[PDB]
Amino acid sequence: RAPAFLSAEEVQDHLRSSSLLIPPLEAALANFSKGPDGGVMQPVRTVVPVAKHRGFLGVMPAYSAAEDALTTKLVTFYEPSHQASVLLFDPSNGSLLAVMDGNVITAKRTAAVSAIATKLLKPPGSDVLCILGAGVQAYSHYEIFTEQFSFKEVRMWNRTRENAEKFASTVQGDVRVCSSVQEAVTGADVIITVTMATEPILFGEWVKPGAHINAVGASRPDWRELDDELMRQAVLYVDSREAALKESGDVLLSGADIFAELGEVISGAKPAHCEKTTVFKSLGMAVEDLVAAKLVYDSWSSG
Amino acid sequence: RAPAFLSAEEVQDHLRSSSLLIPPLEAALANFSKGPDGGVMQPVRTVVPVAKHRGFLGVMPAYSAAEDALTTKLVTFYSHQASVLLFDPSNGSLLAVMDGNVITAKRTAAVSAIATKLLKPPGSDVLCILGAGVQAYSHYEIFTEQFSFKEVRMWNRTRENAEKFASTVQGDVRVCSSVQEAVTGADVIITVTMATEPILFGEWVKPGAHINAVGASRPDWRELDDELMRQAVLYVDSREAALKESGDVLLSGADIFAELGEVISGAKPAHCEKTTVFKSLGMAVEDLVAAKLVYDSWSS
Ligand SMILES: [K+]
Ligand SMILES: [K+]
Repeated sequence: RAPAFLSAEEVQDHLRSSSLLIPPLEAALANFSKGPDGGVMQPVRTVVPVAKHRGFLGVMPAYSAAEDALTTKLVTFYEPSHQASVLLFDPSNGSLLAVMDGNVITAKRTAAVSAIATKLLKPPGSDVLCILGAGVQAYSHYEIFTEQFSFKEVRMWNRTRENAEKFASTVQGDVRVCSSVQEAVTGADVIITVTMATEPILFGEWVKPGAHINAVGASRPDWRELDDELMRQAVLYVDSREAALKESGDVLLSGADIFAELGEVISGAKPAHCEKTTVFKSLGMAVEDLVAAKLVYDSWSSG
Repeated sequence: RAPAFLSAEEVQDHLRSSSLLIPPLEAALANFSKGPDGGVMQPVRTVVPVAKHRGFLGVMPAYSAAEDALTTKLVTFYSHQASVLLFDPSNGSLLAVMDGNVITAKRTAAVSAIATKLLKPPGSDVLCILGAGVQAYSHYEIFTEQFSFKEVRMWNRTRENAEKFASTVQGDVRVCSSVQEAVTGADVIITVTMATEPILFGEWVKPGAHINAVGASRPDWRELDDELMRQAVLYVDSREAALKESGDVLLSGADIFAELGEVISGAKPAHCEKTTVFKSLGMAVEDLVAAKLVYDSWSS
């Protein structure tokens, strides 16, 4: 029997509520971090180079025993530039139940993991939010952050100012567009770096002590968003230690020590040092995509 | 933006002729065995167990440069259910989601035929099929098309299914009561059984015979005995895959002489006078070739 096909529009209609998405993501992160005691099977991503066209195909299968869900995300990146599809299988008989868009899931799931980390890691008296970058991830983060948290001031810097200005006028609340990374981050309590810089743009010397940084961009071993002082002096949280030590250049080039996985903090195995300067380095994980995709399918197929 | 969805019957409708499928498989096999200069990107398959339901998900992506095609095969083993995704290689765009079962059956049968044209002994008159499932039909269809046998024989663990086969099929098929009766005097043997312990013993095999060993796809299962695996000249589609997945190879300790692609390219000889086994595991680039044929035919 043919699978259902769920377009980007159909996916977004079944993922309007972050409050429905955050809890299973917290469960998934915690379970992943339990490893062999947690029921998640998430093998290393396989990437197949298509050199003749300057492209990559990535494949990210995952199974969650706890939710009883089997998925595979297939993503292509080409120098939209990122295109993703999520496959959802019936875990009891292997049948292919759905092929759905993966871009929306990725935007929403990444923003949601960042919010979870920020809930746990932001300092006392978190009044200022700063966003570095102005693309898809800046929008999805802005959406969930301004609804989950109460910020007095939201600031933005982008490599090209015109795009930050467009962002600012499009979006509902007030956002202060800044001339530099420096101006944007000075006095900021929470920082979101959703950028395509390959060399450090955020320097530890500008960071307010106790600030929390969700570092989302620079998902290659040679690419960095953050300097050595910031990566070495902050308490460093990640989603996956294995993935970070293979894929994150901020981690690898700085030589920084990983304190914990976010899932270890959710489960109580590791403390949330929200008083100290913190970096959450997000790479993304197949089980996060699994969680959102399951949530989309169960919603679509019933209500 | 939405991909095309091709059902099993649509795939079958666009894969009617094996003489269009065989030449690009030959090129793919040779290009895979040439290494990096052959342009084939084929990572080791990723397996995800779902122990709660005693099942597994398998994922096999591939890119071919010669063909300029990009696919991923997703198969659940629990009874194999396969899906093939085909992408626009210049784009990343998902062009099609198609059934993988028909492709699997057609591709495997075509690769056995290629092996058989290269490795069957001189004066090959007798064909023998062990097993009577999906793979037996697809093998029979292409083999009677590609070769002219004086006699075709079959055995299956349940005789009822062997006679049902012999009735459905166009041409005379000798149903045989034992494996031994079926293979003695056989020039070409196809093993596509559900056996997990050796059912074919070297003792019964005519010197020079060619065996296509398609069954026993797990490292703890076998169809053939030690004598056959060690005395035969052993060919495979992929050496890496056989040393990981093939119980007949591992439990015997047999040495692999050549990849089938090396024979096609001229890098290794076809020792067709000697008793030969071709151990077929299946490769992502083999499915990619079939999927590309299908999609281009459908698209036209
Ligand atoms: K903090
Ligand atoms: K032979």
